Amino acid sequence: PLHSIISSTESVQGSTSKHEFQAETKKLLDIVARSLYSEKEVFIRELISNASDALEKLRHKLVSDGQALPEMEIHLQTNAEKGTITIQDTGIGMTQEELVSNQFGVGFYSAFMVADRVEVYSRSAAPGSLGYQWLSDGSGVFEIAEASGVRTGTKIIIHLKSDCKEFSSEARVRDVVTKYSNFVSFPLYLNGRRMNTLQAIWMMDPKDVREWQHEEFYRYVAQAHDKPRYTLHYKTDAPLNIRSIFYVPDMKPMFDVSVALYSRKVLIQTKATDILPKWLRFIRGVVDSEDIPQESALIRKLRDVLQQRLIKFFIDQSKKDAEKYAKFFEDYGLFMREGIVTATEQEVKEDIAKLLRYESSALPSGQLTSLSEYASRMRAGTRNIYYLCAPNRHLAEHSPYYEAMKKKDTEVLFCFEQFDELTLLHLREFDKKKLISVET
Ligand SMILES: COc1ccc2cn(C(=O)c3cc(C(=O)n4cc5cccc(F)c5c4)ccc3O)cc2c1
Ligand SMILES: COc1ccc2cn(C(=O)c3cc(C(=O)n4cc5cccc(F)c5c4)ccc3O)cc2c1
Repeated sequence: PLHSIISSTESVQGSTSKHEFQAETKKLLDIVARSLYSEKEVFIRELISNASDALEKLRHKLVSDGQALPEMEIHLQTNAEKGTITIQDTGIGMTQEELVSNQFGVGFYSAFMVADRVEVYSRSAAPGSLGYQWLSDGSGVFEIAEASGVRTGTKIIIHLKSDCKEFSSEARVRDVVTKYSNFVSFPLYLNGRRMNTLQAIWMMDPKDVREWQHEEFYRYVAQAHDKPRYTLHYKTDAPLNIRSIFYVPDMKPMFDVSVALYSRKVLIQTKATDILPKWLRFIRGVVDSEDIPQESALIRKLRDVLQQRLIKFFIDQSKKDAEKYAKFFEDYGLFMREGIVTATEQEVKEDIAKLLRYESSALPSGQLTSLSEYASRMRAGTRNIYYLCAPNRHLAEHSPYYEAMKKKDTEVLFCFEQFDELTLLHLREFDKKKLISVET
């Protein structure tokens, strides 16, 4: 059966009171009316986001009391024969003061992007609150009147413009909801039918997400069938709001030609390249930041924060399980080398270089060392990092130049990957120590 709450229960006994929009609001309404910039479908995800916020505010306050929880739901209704789309939620609602004084910005301008007029009913969840009707056609006036039959929460009826009638088709609205609003955290219904929505596990505290939940989400966001070999659930609130999960696949890398971008569980970009550095394009997963608006200073800042955190994560993994990290470096190490070569900043080159692992003349065959570990073994008076590129360890060890160096205890990195020469040429130095090939 169907489950709908939207219907014409409201009535207004008296006359409305007329108010004039304040000057800046009127100016923004003028921009909307004249704007041809028309990613028009966005109003739906903003209204759903505001409904979700209103529901959470109610739920938290009732839980802070001993109070039972009512039905907390978001409903959409389309009406083709009347050219409307309606959203209604059973959240905290608005007082008359807020309807006159006042998120209320974002829901407002995008509604008037698609509306000839907007008809709102709201009733605060506070006990003894009255219901109100708010009306505007986007001119400099709005109307408010006390209304009977308003359900606690907020209902917004958008009377669509003649060129926006597509949003009174159920199938069109269904697709918009699924595209941008699939992870809304309260039950969502369209025309009485429950929408298939998913759990935004990146918002949970990382200690609460189980491996089976990560495996299901990884397979979903990567459209994969393996499991992730690594999982980084990164939550921070400074300098930026970040709720993110990053996976690296169990399978090897073609992946050589990403990460979805959200803002409080609202999709911004399905496949947001530019959010990670190019060399991290093998990462799958999701990044959610409240701080999001396009080659902005903010995106650059988020990218640099995430790069540092992922490098730290991989360093941490090498300490937790060196054998698993060595396999990761074997499988994904060409991305690290690419990043060193293409990086502009020396500090970024050296940060990525902390992930490189090489054999060494000082270690058993097959055992790997990092550049930092090599540096900690350098003997006083010797101030450079020496390496030798060769096809295998036997050929490196029988270099006449290495053999001579053995006499004075100098460690030499043994590098067997064909792109090691270019990587270490471009790195040039590490921790103020020049990288020098022992053969020219
Ligand atoms: C904690 O944050 C809170 C705290 C309390 C909150 C109450 N809220 C609402 O009652 C509400 C507002 C919208 C909305 O987008 N608009 C846009 C309008 C334009 C003109 C006139 C209007 F009445 C409009 C409303 C949609 C659904 C909602 O439930 C949201 C909240 C969010
Ligand atoms: C172990 O410590 C040492 C100590 C000394 C070392 C010298 N080493 C050399 O490889 C070397 C270079 C040259 C030279 O003049 N070259 C090499 C060129 C290659 C390309 C283009 C050019 F123009 C070149 C000019 C001559 C003899 C050499 O043995 C490794 C060393 C290692």
